[PDB]
Amino acid sequence: SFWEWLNAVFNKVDHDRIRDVGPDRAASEWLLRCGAMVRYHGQQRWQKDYNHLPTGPLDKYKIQAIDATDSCIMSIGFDHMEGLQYVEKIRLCKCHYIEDGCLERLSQLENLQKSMLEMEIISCGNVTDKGIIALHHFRNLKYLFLSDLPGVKEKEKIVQAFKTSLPSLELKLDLK
Ligand SMILES: [Mg+2]
Repeated sequence: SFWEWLNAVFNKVDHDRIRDVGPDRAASEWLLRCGAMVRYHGQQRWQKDYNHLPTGPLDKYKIQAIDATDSCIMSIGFDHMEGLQYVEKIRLCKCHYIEDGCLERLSQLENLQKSMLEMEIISCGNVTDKGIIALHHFRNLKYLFLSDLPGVKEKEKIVQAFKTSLPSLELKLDLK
């Protein structure tokens, strides 16, 4: 379908673009065009409107935080994350296209494993226990907030999983 193609092309990585402007800028473009926001290291204010992204020095701005709320990001769009070195915070909220496979894909990016400190996943209806468990690879994670994830059926086992795998993790659960 047309809408399927559209979502796919919103997400697809253009490697030429990564070459031309660097990973952080290319990923900023992906996020904003898909209804997400980013905040750079060194900045208080967030980037929220695509057309207002900095023109700036080549590859100077580095993503520190991502807030994807009511966003169409999914699956291979996360390949934009591969070259990002400094991402510390990610919120996924009302991301209706995200699945366990998205979280798996994220969890396997070594660059994110090294940097990630805080994650929030809220009202993403497809996400299950499998996808949450994958996040244990984010070995430096200090805070994880899960809310309104109807696919997460075994919260107690998640609590115990993280207790051993990430003993210093602050886990906040707003789950039925
Ligand atoms: Mg948004």
